[PDB]
Amino acid sequence: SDAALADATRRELEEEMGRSDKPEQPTPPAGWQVVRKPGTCTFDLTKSFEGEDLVVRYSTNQDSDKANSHNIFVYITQKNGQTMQADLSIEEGELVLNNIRFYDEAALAKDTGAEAEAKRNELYTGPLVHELDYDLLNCVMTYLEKRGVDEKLGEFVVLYSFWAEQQDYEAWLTTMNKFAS
Amino acid sequence: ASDAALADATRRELEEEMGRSDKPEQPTPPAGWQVVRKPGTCTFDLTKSFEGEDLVVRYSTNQDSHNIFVYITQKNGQTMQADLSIEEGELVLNNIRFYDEAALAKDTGAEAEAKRNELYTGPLVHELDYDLLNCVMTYLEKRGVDEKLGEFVVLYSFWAEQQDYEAWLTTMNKFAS
Amino acid sequence: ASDAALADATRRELEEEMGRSDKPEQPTPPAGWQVVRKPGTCTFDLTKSFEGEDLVVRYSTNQDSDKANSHNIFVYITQKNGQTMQADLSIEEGELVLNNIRFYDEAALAKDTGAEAEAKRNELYTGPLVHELDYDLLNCVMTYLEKRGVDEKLGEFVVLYSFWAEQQDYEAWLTTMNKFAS
Repeated sequence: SDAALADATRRELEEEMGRSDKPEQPTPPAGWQVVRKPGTCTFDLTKSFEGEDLVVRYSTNQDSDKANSHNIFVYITQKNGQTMQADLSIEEGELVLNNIRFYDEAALAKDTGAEAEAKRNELYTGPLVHELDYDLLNCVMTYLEKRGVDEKLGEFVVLYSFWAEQQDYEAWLTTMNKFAS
Repeated sequence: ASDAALADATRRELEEEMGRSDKPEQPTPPAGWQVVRKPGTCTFDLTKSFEGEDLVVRYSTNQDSHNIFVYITQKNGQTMQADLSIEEGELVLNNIRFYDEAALAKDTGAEAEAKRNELYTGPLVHELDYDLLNCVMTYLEKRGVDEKLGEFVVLYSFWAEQQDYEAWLTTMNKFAS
Repeated sequence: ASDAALADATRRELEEEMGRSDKPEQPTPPAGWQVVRKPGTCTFDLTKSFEGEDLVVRYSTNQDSDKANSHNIFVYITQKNGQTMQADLSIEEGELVLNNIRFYDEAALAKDTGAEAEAKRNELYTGPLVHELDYDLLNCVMTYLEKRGVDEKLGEFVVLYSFWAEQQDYEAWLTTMNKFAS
């Protein structure tokens, strides 16, 4: 259809494929296994810890609002199903805790369904974390840090995202070029 | 197994909450209104009948990083939904809409919400003819949806939020030991 | 009775509205497009074919409490094999502004309504940030959309149709509240 759009996308593809400074895929930290949820931009870091199942979830999708936004959702599940969820953002290489809540069953915490989110929306989301004592919140940070949820992992998530966004952008340019053919 | 420093900090925090003498007390609702939570949630419904109509003032007791939804159902099924904000003890009408049946209106759940987002949400209440706006507010105040109710909802949600926070520390404590 | 004064109030407003001679006229859609309402809703699809492609421009005549100035549209371009581009644009000052471009392997994945359909899309790659794209590429996308009838004339239609449809729903709303008060 549009020769001009095919040319613009072709050149961009050529610019990207020829770069000598594309983001390098980072190496995950010790103990964690990266598992992309099939077909999506969602990834689950996982590992066991003293009988607990740990999951660190994050999307490589970019938010058109806060471009520097790098949110993560960490789930810590006990043998009886009791799960803690901690929401953190990665801001200037540091982890910032934004929410802490609990669920009776692991499945309801990690389910990606719309009806599951609606279930979770009804429950108690926890207190306003930015209004908690330094001692309590700092202990929660250390508790997470000892389990591997630390600044090195935040760095990995950010570097992995830059890398994945680059590959997806290349795929996006290819598809756009196909549409302009 | 777990982490003792967090067990102690949550324990210390629990001691401080249970030792307070300035904690919010559970207020009582205005006459007729039956307070009933949805099992295992922070959603609360104040229900009662009024001249054949089934009323429901719904609010959540969770905080965001005070709003109510008033459902008025006719015997036919016709349901009005009034979204109100509790500013300084007083009420501010923000939205008015309608549904053929009470199910679609009150139904929580993702799919029910999606259907609602597709339907006409109503005119902008602020642009409405002021004589009609008066009459709707009178219409609501007659059914007990007034500044006395907006007062309860506020005080009640403070109370429920203290309870959930205490259970949250108990849960987190149990979690770290 | 208070619910009797509401009846009189809605009845007076309906009479008022029904007797106006300055109400919004329903606009005429640009060439090729067909207007089709999603039954019972404020969602509308403008459909048309162009060089084997199935085009859909989707919008709602509902207005946001705060955003009573912007009009969002979702443009779908579906190929023969089902692969579908979605372009999100806003209409501001009679000007089309491009806010997002993304692709899907299948048409239903892109265009299905519902909570679950949205949630599935929420997990997929939504495309790059449009602000960070080069002028050349983004300008060529705008032209590409323009060739297909997605231009300022289409935007003006949507704006005009929203004003008209909003008046119609308000009138139905007055009747329904009046019924409620009767």
